[PDB]
Amino acid sequence: SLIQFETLIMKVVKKSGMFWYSAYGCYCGWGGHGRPQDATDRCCFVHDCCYGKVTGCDPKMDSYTYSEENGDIVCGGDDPCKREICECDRVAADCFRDNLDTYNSDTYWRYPRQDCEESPEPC
Amino acid sequence: SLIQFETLIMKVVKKSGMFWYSAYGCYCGWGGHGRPQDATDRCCFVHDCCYGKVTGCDPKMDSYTYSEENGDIVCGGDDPCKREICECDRVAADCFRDNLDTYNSDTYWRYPRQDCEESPEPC
Ligand SMILES: [Ca+2]
Ligand SMILES: [Ca+2]
Ligand SMILES: [Zn+2]
Repeated sequence: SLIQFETLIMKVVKKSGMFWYSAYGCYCGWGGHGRPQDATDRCCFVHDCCYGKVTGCDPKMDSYTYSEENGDIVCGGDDPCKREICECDRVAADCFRDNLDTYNSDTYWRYPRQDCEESPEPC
Repeated sequence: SLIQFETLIMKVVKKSGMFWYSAYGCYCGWGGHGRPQDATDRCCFVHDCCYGKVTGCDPKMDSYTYSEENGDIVCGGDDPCKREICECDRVAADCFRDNLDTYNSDTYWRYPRQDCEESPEPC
C-alpha cells in the first residue's frame, strides 16, 4: 500500500518521500503525463507503469509483506499478487537511491505543467 | 527531522498516504509566503513559525526522541532544543488531522504562487 511505499522510501533511500518526491518532474506525484525529465522522474514513470500492470489486487490499498535481509528489502512471496505490488514499490525505492547523484529539485520541484503536456511514453 | 515529521503525520493523520502536505496552499511545502488560505494551510504557517523560532539545533536534520503511549505522541528525551522541534511537529500533525474535514487539494494542491505574493503576517 502507499503507506508501505512511503515507508520503503525512507528505509531504502533514507529520505522523506513526501517532501522530496511528491511533486517532482512530470511523473513524481499523483498522476503523470508528458515525458520523464530525468532519472528520478523515470523511476516514477516506471512505478506508474508497474502499478498499471498489476491485476488481481489493488496496488494502492492492498498490503503486502516484506523483511530485511542484510539491510536489504525482500518481498514476501506467499501471496502472488501482493508480491508483485511490493516489487513495484521496492524497485522504485531502489531506483530513487541509485539516482540521488542526479536528484535535481532545484529544477524539477513543482516543474511547470506546460512542460508535461506531450502524450506520455508507452509503458 | 523531516523523516520523523513525515512518520508523525502517518501515525497521527492515519491517512498520510493519500493526504499530502508538500505543496498545499501557501505554506504547506518548501518555503512559504503570503497568507494561510485555509485551516490546513494555517497549520503549516504556524509550523513554519515554530521552526523559525528555534535556535541551538536544526529542525530539518536533527532527530528527536518520542514515544507512542497509547495513541498519542509524547515528546521526550533530555534536550530542550530537540524536544522543541518535536513539539513543532506534534502540534502540526494533530492540526492536520483535526482539519481533514476541510482539506481541499482540488483547490489548493499546487496553488498558483502568484496567490501568495503578499508579505506574510508576523508569527
Ligand atoms: Ca505519478
Ligand atoms: Ca512552509
Ligand atoms: Zn494525454
